[PDB]
Amino acid sequence: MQNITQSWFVQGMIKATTDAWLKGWDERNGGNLTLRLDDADIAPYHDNFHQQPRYIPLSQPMPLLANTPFIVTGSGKFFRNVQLDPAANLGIVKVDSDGAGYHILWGLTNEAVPTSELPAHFLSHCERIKATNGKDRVIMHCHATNLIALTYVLENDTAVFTRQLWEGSTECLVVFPDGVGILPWMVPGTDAIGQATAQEMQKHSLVLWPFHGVFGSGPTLDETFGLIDTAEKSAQVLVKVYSMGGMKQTISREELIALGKRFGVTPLASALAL
Amino acid sequence: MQNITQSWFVQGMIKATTDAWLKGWDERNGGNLTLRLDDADIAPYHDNFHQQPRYIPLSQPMPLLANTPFIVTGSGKFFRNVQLDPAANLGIVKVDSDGAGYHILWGLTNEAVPTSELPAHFLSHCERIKATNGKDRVIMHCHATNLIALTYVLENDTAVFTRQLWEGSTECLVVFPDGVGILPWMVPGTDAIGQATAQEMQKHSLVLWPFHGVFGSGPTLDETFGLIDTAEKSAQVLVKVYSMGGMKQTISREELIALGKRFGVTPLASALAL
Amino acid sequence: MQNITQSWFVQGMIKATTDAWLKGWDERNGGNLTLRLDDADIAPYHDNFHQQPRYIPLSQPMPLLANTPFIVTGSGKFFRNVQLDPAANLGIVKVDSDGAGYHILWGLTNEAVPTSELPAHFLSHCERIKATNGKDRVIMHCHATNLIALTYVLENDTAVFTRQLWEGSTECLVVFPDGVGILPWMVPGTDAIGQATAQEMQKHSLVLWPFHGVFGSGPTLDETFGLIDTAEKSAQVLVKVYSMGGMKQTISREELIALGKRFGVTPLASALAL
Amino acid sequence: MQNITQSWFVQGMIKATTDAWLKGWDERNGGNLTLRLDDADIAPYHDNFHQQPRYIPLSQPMPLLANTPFIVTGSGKFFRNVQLDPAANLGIVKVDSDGAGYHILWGLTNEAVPTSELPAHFLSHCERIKATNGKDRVIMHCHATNLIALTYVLENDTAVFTRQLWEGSTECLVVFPDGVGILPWMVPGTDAIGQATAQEMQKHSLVLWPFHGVFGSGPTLDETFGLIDTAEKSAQVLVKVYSMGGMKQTISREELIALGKRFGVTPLASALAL
Ligand SMILES: O=C(CO)CO
Ligand SMILES: O=C(CO)CO
Ligand SMILES: O=C(CO)CO
Ligand SMILES: O=C(CO)CO
Ligand SMILES: [Zn+2]
Ligand SMILES: [Zn+2]
Ligand SMILES: [Zn+2]
Ligand SMILES: [Zn+2]
Repeated sequence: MQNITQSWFVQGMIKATTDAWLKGWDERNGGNLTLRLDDADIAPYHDNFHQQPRYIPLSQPMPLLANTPFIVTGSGKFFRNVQLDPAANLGIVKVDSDGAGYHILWGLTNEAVPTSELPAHFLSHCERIKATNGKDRVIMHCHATNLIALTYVLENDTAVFTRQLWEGSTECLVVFPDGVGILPWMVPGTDAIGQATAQEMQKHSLVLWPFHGVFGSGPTLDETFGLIDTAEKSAQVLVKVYSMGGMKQTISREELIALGKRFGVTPLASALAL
Repeated sequence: MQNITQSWFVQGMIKATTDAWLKGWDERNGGNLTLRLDDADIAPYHDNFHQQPRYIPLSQPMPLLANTPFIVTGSGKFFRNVQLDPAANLGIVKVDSDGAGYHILWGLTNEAVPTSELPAHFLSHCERIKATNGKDRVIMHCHATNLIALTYVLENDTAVFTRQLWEGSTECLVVFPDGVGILPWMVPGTDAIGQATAQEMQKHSLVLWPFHGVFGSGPTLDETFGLIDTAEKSAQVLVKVYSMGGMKQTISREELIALGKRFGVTPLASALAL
Repeated sequence: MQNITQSWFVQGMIKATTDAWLKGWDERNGGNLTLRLDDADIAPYHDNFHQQPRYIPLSQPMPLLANTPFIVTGSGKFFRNVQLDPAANLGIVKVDSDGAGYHILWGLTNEAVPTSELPAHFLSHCERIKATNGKDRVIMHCHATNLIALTYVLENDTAVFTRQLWEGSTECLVVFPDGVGILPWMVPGTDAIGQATAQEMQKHSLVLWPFHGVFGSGPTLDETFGLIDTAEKSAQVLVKVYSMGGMKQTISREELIALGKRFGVTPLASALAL
Repeated sequence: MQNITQSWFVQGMIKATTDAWLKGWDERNGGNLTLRLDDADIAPYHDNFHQQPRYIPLSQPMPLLANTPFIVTGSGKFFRNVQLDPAANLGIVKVDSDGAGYHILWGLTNEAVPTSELPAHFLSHCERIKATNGKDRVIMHCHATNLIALTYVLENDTAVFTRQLWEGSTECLVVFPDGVGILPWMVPGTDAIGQATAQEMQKHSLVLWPFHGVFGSGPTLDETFGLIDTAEKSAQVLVKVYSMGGMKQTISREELIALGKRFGVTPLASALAL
């Protein structure tokens, strides 16, 4: 088969990271992205793999991910550079049979390793697999500018934040009816923040890290990017509105309820009750 | 003739959707676009059509559109992706002889269907055909950021909104002398919102959906995109001005009247009277 | 010689208009650009000229421009499209021997004509030729967003506007020491506004049209684009500062004087006196 | 070896300047960039050098830079144009054996000379070489929009400015734990401002020029660009927050301390003490 660089998943990783770079969401090495693949996706490209894949342990056992391949962004790597050198900035890893570690089948050249937020990513994948019966396959983190700004001015509360974001663009309730979870500020790159994020992922597809950024989950790269882009678009609208003195009118509870009924989604109750 | 992908209309659809994506007006699947063609436009490309075009009924009879071909964006499709796979994200449809349904002559692969706002689009085309003696051929919907923000702060009234937009850039009165209609918030994707939009299209080339976006109509893709871009540019200026404490000076009624006289347009009376 | 489309001047016109489109300064047909050439620039491309160049009269005699060639943008044409079809959107014109009209040597296909602001352009070229002993060769008009916004909030006065723009970026006084002239609002596309603009051009390289845009003059496309980009950058900074409650500190008169002395420019006295 | 235009350093200079142009940080000739190379980097490209390299003296002796090659942007040159003509807009210079002047080995065609901020650049390189034991190799200056805006509203004090920037994005303390030095406004392009900047560079990797821009230092083009992009991203967030009425919550001192401990950096004490 064609070279792996031309595969749908490598090309998709390039598109998502490049698009996020262009959005201004990924300065420096900010942000990280992981996509769960199937063996059938990568098997045809066996000739492109490293002859002797490097092994690295996980920070904690993840048996649910045993034998599972992922394509991931690297630690310290810049989203802006992914398009310039995919193999340097991305890696395909396959988790071993006990979920204790993984082999780097392709990429992450020059002793690069996967993103330092691997705990947040892999733990969230585990919870999203459970919550969606295996449908979700992507965890994306970026420094979405307006969402970040809003964490300094809105109450850092799931119901309040969710409700404002729903109000900021009509489509929002349909795209994220489960709302947006928000953690307290925590030191990034740790097992603790990864575990805290994964817990929020049990109930929400979006999780905010105050004064830092956002994590999103979805079935495909486009749907996950689109989820974040939707929330960030609403946030952009809100920042403008708040800068102009606040809402004089907005989407009402009754309107949100009608919207949910039409699209067959049940809105997060706490956000709806406000 | 060359492949249909290289046709002026497919290329035009790619340009408009890509440009709107770059403007930040079309996150996820937000927005939709339809362009009315003539049989002579598509006839030369018969060899590129599906051998057995799929049939889909319309939600209501539209006899005015009998036998009329259109190129359209697909339901759930992303403007960002149109350039990557035109046939997946766009379709050429031809309405049948009673205006009861249409055949998908080209595109909308993998069981895709036209935009879920087809009622708003096709009903608006009908009213614009009548209002412009067949000159208007495009209906475009996008999530124009500043216009959306303004719907939370300005009175959601045709005269007031029109007047502010005219004031926000000198060219506005010349580009949309009929003004901007504004609906109450409504659940999107319905026959009701489509009908409500089409009614506003009888009197205006621009219609706002509060907390959602805008619909525009025009004779060509460029003129329709340009119409929306003009209104959105004015809105962008207004958001800046309002964020700085409001207008200390602006275009006066007398100036708007002089402008209308020079360019041979009659400004919407209600907006002028303010 | 190579085809005229590959000439430095056609390529330069494409670059400037495309760059301005990307800046968000030229929605629809907003903006226009004219560049004065020498016969030696176009003579080598005689084979690319129309066999029978169209003649169009000027609105008033301009003997100073007798026998002078220019490359210009067309009326109703979009800056966004120049790169797609240079010959459709641009034209090379040569003013006749009495300065009464011009022939369209190249471009402006399908009966297109030069920009409707030709009076403002050609009259300003005349005054800039006189004011700079023939050094200035470009007149550029665009809808620079932040400058437009500022015309609704700052006093529409040359000294005040100049002084704020100088304060908004250190380089400004060096780039436009003569300041920025500001007209009262006037109906665009007329001989009157053209004449009023040209009068301001006797004393300034930048002229603002309130609630509309800006005109700049310079020796080359890059220097003229750069002049406007500098003023617009300062305006962008100012809009942010004003939105944050205003200046707590800024560049002082004494600092501006020192800056002028170092760079060998004499700052507009009225703006300096504030 | 391949042509020097395809070298990692010429390509890197093109990427950094083009990226900064796209960010809106380098209107006109604003900004300048210098990268310290090793002889081994340029030696393979000897065939591409000027046959008779031009000599230019430095404004003051810099013996620490004796025999050192650099690639630099030119005086009056536009970042936007670097990609179009690298040899016109960039030059490779090699400082002579007493650090009294340099030869232009490549580029800076048509009598171009290095940036007029060469004193700030070369003096800062000297201090950064000392401060980082030769690890830092880049000095970058740009007109970062939000940082500039903040200099009109925040106290122009190292501790205060540093602390706000740390608060504006979690990563900031990790990326610039030494903080951001801020000079008083000074006339640019002088030995004095160069010396003042270099002094600040002894203690900080970022230095602000009020009402003007920023200087950054780092080991590579990407790390230095990323440093500035990080500070500017935080500034962008802050401008939004301040425009919305200010922080209701933010990163606390205790959180910053925990962050520093985790990442093994010691935060600038004065900024932490606030
Ligand atoms: O975004 C990150 C990459 O540095 C970490 O949270
Ligand atoms: O914009 C839309 C596409 O989801 C619908 O109004
Ligand atoms: O900008 C213009 C083009 O329509 C006119 O002033
Ligand atoms: O940015 C500069 C280039 O003009 C100088 O400080
Ligand atoms: Zn992060
Ligand atoms: Zn919509
Ligand atoms: Zn104009
Ligand atoms: Zn500078």
